[PDB]
Amino acid sequence: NYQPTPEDRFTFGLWTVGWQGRDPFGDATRRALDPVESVRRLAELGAHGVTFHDDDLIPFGSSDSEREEHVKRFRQALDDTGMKVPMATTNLFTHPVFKDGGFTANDRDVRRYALRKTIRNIDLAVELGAETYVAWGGREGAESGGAKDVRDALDRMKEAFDLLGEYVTSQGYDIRFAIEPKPNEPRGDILLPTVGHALAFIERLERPELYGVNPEVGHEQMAGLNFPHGIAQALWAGKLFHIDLNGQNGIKYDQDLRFGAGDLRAAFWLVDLLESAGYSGPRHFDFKPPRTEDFDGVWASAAGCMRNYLILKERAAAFRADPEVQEALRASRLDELARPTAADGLQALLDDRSAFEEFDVDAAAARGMAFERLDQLAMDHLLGAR
Amino acid sequence: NYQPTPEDRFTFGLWTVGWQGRDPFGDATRRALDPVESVRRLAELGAHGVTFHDDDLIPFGSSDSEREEHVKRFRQALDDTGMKVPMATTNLFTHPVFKDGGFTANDRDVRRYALRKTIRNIDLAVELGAETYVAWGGREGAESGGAKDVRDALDRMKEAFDLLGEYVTSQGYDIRFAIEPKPNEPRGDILLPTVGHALAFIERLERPELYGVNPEVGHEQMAGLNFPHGIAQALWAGKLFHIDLNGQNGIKYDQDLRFGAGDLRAAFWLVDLLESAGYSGPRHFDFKPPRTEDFDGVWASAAGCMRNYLILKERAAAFRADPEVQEALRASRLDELARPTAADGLQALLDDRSAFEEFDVDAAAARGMAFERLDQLAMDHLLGAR
Amino acid sequence: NYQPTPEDRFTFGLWTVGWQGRDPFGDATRRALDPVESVRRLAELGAHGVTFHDDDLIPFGSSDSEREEHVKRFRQALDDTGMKVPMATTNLFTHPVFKDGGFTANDRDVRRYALRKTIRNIDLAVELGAETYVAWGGREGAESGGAKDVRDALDRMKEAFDLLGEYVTSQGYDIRFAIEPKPNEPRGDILLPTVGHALAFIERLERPELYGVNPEVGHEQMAGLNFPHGIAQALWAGKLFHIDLNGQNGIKYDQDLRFGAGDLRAAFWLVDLLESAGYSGPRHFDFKPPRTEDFDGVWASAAGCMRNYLILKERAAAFRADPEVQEALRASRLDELARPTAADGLQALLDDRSAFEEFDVDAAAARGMAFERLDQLAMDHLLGAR
Amino acid sequence: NYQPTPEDRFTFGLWTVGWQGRDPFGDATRRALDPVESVRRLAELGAHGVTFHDDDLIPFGSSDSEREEHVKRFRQALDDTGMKVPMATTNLFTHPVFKDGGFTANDRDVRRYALRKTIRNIDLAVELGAETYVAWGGREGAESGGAKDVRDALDRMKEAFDLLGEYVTSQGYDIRFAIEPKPNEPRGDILLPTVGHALAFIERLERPELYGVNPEVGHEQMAGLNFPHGIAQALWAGKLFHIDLNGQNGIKYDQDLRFGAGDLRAAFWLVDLLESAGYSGPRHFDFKPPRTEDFDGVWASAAGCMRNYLILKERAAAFRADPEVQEALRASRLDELARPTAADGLQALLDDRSAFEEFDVDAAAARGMAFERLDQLAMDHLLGAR
Ligand SMILES: [Mg+2]
Ligand SMILES: [Mg+2]
Ligand SMILES: [Mg+2]
Ligand SMILES: [Mg+2]
Ligand SMILES: [Mg+2]
Ligand SMILES: [Mg+2]
Ligand SMILES: [Mg+2]
Ligand SMILES: [Mg+2]
Repeated sequence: NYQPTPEDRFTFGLWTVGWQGRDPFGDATRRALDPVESVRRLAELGAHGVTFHDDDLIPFGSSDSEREEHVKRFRQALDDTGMKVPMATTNLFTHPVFKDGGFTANDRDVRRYALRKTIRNIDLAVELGAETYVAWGGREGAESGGAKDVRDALDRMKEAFDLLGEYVTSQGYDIRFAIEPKPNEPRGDILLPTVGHALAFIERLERPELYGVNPEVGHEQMAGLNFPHGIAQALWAGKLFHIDLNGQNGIKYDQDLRFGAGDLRAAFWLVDLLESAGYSGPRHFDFKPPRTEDFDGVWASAAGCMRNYLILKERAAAFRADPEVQEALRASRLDELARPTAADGLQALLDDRSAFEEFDVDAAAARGMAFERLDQLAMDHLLGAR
Repeated sequence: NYQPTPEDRFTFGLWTVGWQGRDPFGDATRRALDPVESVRRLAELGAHGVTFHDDDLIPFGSSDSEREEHVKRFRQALDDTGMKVPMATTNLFTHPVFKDGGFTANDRDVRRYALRKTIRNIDLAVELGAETYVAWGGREGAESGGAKDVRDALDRMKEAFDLLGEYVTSQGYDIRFAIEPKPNEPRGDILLPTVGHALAFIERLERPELYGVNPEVGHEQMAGLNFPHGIAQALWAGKLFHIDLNGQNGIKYDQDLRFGAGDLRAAFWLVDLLESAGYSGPRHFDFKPPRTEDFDGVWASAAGCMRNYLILKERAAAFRADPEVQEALRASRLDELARPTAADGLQALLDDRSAFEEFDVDAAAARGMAFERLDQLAMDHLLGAR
Repeated sequence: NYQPTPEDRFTFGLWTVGWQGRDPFGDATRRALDPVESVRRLAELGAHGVTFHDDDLIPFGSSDSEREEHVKRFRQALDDTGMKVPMATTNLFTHPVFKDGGFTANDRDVRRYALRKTIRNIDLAVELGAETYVAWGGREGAESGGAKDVRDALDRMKEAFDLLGEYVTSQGYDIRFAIEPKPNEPRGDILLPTVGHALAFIERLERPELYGVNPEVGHEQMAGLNFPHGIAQALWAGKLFHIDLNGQNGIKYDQDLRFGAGDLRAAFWLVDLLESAGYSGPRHFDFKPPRTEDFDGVWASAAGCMRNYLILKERAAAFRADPEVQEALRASRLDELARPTAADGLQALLDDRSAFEEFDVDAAAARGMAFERLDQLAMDHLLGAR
Repeated sequence: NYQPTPEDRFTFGLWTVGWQGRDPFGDATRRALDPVESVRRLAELGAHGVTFHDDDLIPFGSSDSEREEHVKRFRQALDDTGMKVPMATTNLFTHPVFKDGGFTANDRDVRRYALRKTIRNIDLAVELGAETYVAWGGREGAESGGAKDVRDALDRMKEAFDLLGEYVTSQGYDIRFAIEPKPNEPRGDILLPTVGHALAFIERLERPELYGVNPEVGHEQMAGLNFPHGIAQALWAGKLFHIDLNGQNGIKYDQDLRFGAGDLRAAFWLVDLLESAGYSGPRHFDFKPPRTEDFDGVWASAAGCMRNYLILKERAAAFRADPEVQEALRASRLDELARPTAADGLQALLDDRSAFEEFDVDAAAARGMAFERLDQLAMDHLLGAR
């Protein structure tokens, strides 16, 4: 009954179910989880794999001998369970040294340290089989206007990503990069604040084919943007390498609710789009079980992420298969939207008197779009009323 | 006393001072202005020029003989005053035929009509000397998820802009295009909702060098974004072709307040950036005198736009010239941000033990950034307390 | 099949289905509806009744003879259909004379005119059988700080409502007033911007028992507030006299989508609360069929409002009746929330060593709240997955 | 030069300058401050006094002997410096036991513990001379709809505040309560989310004269509301007992910037209102020096709070004293707003044919309000351009 299997490609960060509940105003409400026990419990729930920051897996400051022991234990749990590691990332935000950023810190020696910390984890990610390496520049930004010259900061950001691309190509690694945007928090404003800004920045890198985006549901909604629309533009550009699924109730702090919570209808249209477009990457959940919960509530919340995806997948598929919906899509001229405006070319358009001189503007204006009937059919399908 | 001259390149849309005050809940409070009298009054205030939609200058449905008479009267007022016309645009949003968009309307015949209406005004813009042609896709979007397949819509949007680029290059016109983003209103969500989304889309056009952005202060702030940061990314990409200046109080309907109203400190950092970066284009005001005002209040509001720019220009210049500010910029390491992270290259970085193995992470973390002293110096300069 | 009947008490404003589609950027897309034909069509759909502004029913400036004819035609349509008129209101926002407000306009003669226009429609409302008279102060507010002394404005607002209460009590009318809050639009900020501000203001009126609130879904969500929470506080205070149902996608212009659109889960919790608390007033829809629609889409949208309420009513009732949900409510201690904290009194609490000196704070902190399992049960019920 | 003195009544929470910089994504960047050294440094800066949570001053779990020692050291620093303690409050949010709230936790034993923890600190506050006791219900709320029955929660909230009022009156204490609203964070939605909701709730308490509000600049702006307008309604109701001053850049996480940062023009209108209305309470700063700063930046940020208040005070006073501004206020009819609408009474209004039958609605509509000239005079004064 809406039961996930590893074939559904559901993945979770170690930092999600492992979040101890420490927020800006309160201490942790849960003990720390051993990464090995997280891998085991997620495998029992039907997950496909896990993801990690370097500092989730190897405590900061560990010696190279303790580091090998932490990786050894982790790799044994992966072999014991069949879990994969499709993505990894770097923590360039927790340690106080990163208080003004990593790649765009004003201090040059911090920027060089940030790059070396990243490169070391790229080696580990490749060793564990990760295909995508995510960068979330959570500290790249400012609280005040004079603290950061943004043109210089973008130069430094481009320099850092170009160097990472030079590193992976010189090593022969088969891994790609995905930039994860966020508009604000913990900085007052964060550089590359939306999917669009990240897509535009990638086109100025030396090797743009190596970079895509890792959009997160809640982050685009923190700017009041339509997340399915932003995902469509990422897919249109061929840049949706990875995705972070969760829930968010509007414009406020980053809630990281379980997927399906927050904006339910946006979750429906998101799943409809991902499945229609044939997205084949991981369905990754970047969420936080609320700090009200004990460990039983943690695993219930994680199970809820996958359950809600599978319910929405079923409802979206029934919606698209419904002959009455297919009729309504034609009534609203979705078929005409897919046809070229002027495949006959510019000169034919200019000579076409039916396109302007003899166009009946009042008759075209009187045509209703029938969008409300279509949207109520979508509502009926979502609610199981049809 | 903070008096503008045409050398300041202040420009106004005919639709700004000519706004009659009709909002979603109320009738017009002011009579219509003759475009000729708007040109005269703006010239008296010290403006450099005006901009127009086709339908601002030539009433919709006019015959080709009435059309020549409207252009004739307008051109005579420009000659009488010395006013320029640096930018023009198309109205693809007022007439009911555009209720589902122009370039991305679901109906193909509307899309072809939208292109023909645009091409006709491009010819007129070139005749009047405009160097930039703006596109604001105010109706390109949706209120519901199934009404618009966004990948198909982006195909149609790219097709339309590619055809416009083919037209201007085949005619030999010396004009460039600027896309004006807006996140919402009048559609529930608008395609290309921010500067970033517009910049990313331009890189997929056939002739990207012909297209840039026309960002508007209030529109990026309707998504809660930092407008100076977005302008910096546009300048970094070489794409700031034009700009719309106004004011907005946060995330709500598009207010189009006079420039300097709304977020005053963002206006200060904006002017600082435009002047430091040597932006040489028009300082265009897309604002609406509130409908509480009579015609005396209209011209007072327009004068206020230019006055506030010139006051902020003076304060920003004093800020940057202050030796104590220059000292504080070095104390916050703005100078180090401008220097390459690794001009020595990747291999040198990997072999540099001071960048990781021997990096003193606690000593670097203890360095304060001194951002608050710098920001209070900026506040003191803005308020004239220094 | 989810078919409304007049017993469901669904009502619609004449201005809702009659909205012609004129928005800040576009002309009307639909012809005007005769109020008589709106009454007939809504009755066919299963509505209980209609509501009106004075100017919806009697065009502004009508003579007293044309006024009687408009009322006569309307009353005949009500008799022909069985439709009721449970609520009426005044248009104090469309005419330019109200550009700075009605009750709080700076000009005293406008304030007196606003009161006389209101009193005249109260007489008509009582004649048609209305039990609630709504006030939406859409023009009471400001775009700038010095334009309105808010303490003086609140004095004038209290003066106006006190005079209306003196009028209805001296006439012996059995009608009550409901204030409808909105945070902004069309003014930059509107006085009494939320349910809370309106509730607080009512307690300073001379006869507070005559006044309550008419909250609107989308308006509280324009401030990012939780609409079900605000309704609960209104019910707690005994002040929910009326309600406006619609949909809104977050913090932006007032969309007035059909009910069920926008925040679907908030609509579910709203219906759960209204039905559990025994709200017996009208279920009024203040919505706008999008201007993309023709008249067939108008009535489809109106039918969708009622359909979605009835589906959500069914899902909320199944949720509350589910024994497993009742078990989960006890697991989350909703039962303990309903019990007094200290029915034993202050002195008993102070002497109770188990409340502080001997309270085991670590054992209580370790109790999980089980909120996520409860919320997934609510999701399963909403989606019909259970 | 804009130098504060204790006569300016500037106060700071111990938790403000003492914030160690630990945010949801990062560790502390500053060592803990001894409360004694904070008192000394603030006195040197010109502060009037300090405020505290119980747990700021006495570490949680301290024995009654360590508790007396912490109070002794604190009282000696107050005597050494002349600093006052005008306000105190309870920490009912940091410890995990409060994860579902204090006064409205679902668990009854937690609610009783929360009351006992509060009462103990009220005794201490009275001993230190505090006149106001603040309650910020940061954990009172929910992330999901079924977790909290809000009517039951408001019953529990009223019960708790009624018991506190019974306690202070039975002890003969001369102290009043102030509720501090916040719309969200750390809970998904917080009960009593705005000034208005708090004002309305106070009117249902048994002894309403004992309770007022402690509004915070940034918190009302997290709902996109106009903070000066909300303060005016609090003053109108006679309920502004205390105020929290800081800065916030729009709708996002609670930034707690130094006062004057964020919305500068709202800070100007706030100071204008507080000084015009004769607010005599403490000017309290609830702010966080950004975690980018070292201890030198902490004290620079604190000094900036007071400096910006004094600059804005000077500019607001010059604005109101300017004869040209006084002329413009009369031109905009601010004088008429202060005069009663109908001091002649209801019957005189009904018989006044100039108020309706013979009112010239077109002549009144044509009057411009002259708000834009007034607002540019306010801008000129704020910027020192006049
Ligand atoms: Mg997030
Ligand atoms: Mg993420
Ligand atoms: Mg605008
Ligand atoms: Mg514009
Ligand atoms: Mg509305
Ligand atoms: Mg309404
Ligand atoms: Mg705060
Ligand atoms: Mg506070």
